[PDB]
Amino acid sequence: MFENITAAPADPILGLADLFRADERPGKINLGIGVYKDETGKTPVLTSVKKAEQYLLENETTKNYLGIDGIPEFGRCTQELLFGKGSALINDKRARTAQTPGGTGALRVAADFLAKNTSVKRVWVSNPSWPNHKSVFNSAGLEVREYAYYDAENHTLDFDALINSLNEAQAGDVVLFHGCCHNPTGIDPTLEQWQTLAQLSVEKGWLPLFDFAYQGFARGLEEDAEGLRAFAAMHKELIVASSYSKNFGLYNERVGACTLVAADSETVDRAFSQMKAAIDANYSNPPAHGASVVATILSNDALRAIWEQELTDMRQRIQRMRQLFVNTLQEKGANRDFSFIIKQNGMFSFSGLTKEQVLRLREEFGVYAVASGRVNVAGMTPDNMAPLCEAIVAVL
Amino acid sequence: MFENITAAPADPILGLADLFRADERPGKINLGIGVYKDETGKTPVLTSVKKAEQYLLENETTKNYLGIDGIPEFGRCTQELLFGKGSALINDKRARTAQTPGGTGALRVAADFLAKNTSVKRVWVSNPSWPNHKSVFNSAGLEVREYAYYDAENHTLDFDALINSLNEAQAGDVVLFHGCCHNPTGIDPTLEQWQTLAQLSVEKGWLPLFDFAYQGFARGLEEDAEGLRAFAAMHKELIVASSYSKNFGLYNERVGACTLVAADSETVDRAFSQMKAAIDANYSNPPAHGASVVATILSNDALRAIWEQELTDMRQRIQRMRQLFVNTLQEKGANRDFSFIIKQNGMFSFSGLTKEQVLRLREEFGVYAVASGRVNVAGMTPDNMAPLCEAIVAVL
Repeated sequence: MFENITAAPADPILGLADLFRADERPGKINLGIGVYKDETGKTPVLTSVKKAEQYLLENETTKNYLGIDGIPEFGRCTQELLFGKGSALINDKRARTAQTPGGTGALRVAADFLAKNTSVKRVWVSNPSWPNHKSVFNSAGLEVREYAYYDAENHTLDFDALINSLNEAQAGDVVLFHGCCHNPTGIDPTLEQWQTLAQLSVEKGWLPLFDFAYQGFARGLEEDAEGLRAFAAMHKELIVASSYSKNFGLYNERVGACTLVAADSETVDRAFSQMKAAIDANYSNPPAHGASVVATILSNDALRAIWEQELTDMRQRIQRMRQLFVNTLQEKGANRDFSFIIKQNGMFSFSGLTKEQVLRLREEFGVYAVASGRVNVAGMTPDNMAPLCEAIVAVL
Repeated sequence: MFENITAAPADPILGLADLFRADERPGKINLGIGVYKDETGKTPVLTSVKKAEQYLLENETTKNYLGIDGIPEFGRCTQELLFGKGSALINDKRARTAQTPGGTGALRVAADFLAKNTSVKRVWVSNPSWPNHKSVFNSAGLEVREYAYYDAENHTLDFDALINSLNEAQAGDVVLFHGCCHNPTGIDPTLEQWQTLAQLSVEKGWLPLFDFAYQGFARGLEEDAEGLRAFAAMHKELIVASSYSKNFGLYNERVGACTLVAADSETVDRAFSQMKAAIDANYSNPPAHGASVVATILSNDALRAIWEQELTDMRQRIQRMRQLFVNTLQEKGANRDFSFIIKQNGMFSFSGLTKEQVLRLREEFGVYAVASGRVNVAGMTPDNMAPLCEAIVAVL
């Protein structure tokens, strides 16, 4: 029935870093770990986090249902975080926002709501893509269509190619644009480059969707939130599926947003009254906690000032691990240009470790990087650099 | 596109109690409010709640991603809450559990996972049904099929009728059984009565699903969790989609479970490895908070002992409002037998207020009960009884 003749074959969190406990090793680190990690390789409760949580405990008098759209401040600031300021999408009210359990959990929200109401059948992808994006897309119809993103060799973005096999298929066809920077590649489009495909998405029907997981990680937070803004006062209709789990260190309590910015007020009202609709049908109403905690910081003149900064270093640290990794090669290695990393936004970079390198790695080297030469510059440590940079130059 | 030729017509939280602020009234209460409310008609942060939350704040060192299945204790106790003890479904390991954002959010989980893997096309319903169950069901295929539940007149359960037009359609057809007691009706099957349809679901293919939102509200918690247990060491395959939001007063932080109890270990493993699968595709991984907080109480010998009891009175209070409502009529009213309530589990009862009674109610009476003669015995107060019981006997 249900019973047998069931497949199994699960999501590869596990392509790496699980049984890292493994065969009782002296192993350095786990690299290609998604989440962020310090010089002790710890995943902490910020401070901001906790200083806001103190608030709640004593201030919260009701764990009563939170609205279907979650909370409205969470939005108003989500909103001015995204693209806004005093800025008119906010004042046009061309923008209407949703409290979603994750950005992951605001990307399917995007699916099943756009399946119906909207004339969507396909989702144009990116390659390499964050592969939980092929999956959550056929979660309610649709199909993903993986265009040309990274062109290998000189480890960068192909615009020659992307602007070719993306360009392709039909007017009511959507894409989901990728923030500042990428997964698995750390690669991005420049505002020159992006601004340039904004007018080309204005001119081909298209109609965007964006995955905004990392603001102020390796570009800035605001200029890194402008590679969206390129589009924002350009389009008419679009959507942002955003997170707080990377920049707030709030992975577990589930928070993101589903901002549909339709062309009016009254439109943005109903294209969304149906966006309103979706929520109910699974998890009617969002969780409060991490959500509460994102609005609260922003609110306290002296709490976000401490968050923004607690964010700054989560970066300084990433940006650090790049320049370091590479010194450790020019300084150590002297082989190939290990170069290209530093100048790629995020914690992710697509190492050029063609596959069974990444394998004659997990042994008598007890080292982990997820198959695609995909590493976490986040779990790349000062104390962890040296050991690593030996086992790279050994594997070549 | 998305833009216009969008419908709107939203979920009627709103069939009542929103604009209750309304036309500047002296109005009593809002009755038919779902959530629970005290003698001050407040929706509180229990104590248990907060005493567990103190724990977390200081004890929690990571807001790092929670597993896709959420936490395992949450399950192990969910598990022994459900049906277990030292009891073998637990030790057969015929049962395998999921941390879900709600029971609402563990009922679609049930849908899209059973759509595929499993040979399901229809969901047999109940009438009156909790109407967020027609909706979240066509959320990924399927169709609901509303059998005979309540037969009106002498305001009870029809077994004559239910055992007739439920019985009907085909072997790979499922139902979702309704806990102890009901929504909107407060009506239940007895263990004699239920035990009697257990062997008749064993004999017709069928294969259950249960909605377990209210344990220990107007039957007991355990005997009220046995009207499941009737089935549990009966079936082979089934599922429970449970909540903590009513019994934990944790509406907002989102918690429930998705317990698939397949016939073995290795089966329960894969019919579920696909149950494992679903989670990812929307909200990969559950929120921690309220989830954390449910396991923690159970754990502390002296914290659940305080929760179980904080639960006891949330009931004493409901059970109170029944006997009272009715005194207030025999004592006040003297008309019809207002009787039937007290002896119906939960906070809900299906008042016999045929529709435009419930309407020549919301005026110069400023009173609210959601259309179907559907009231909250939870928002029925001592100070609120008298006023109410005047406007009933006035409307007849």
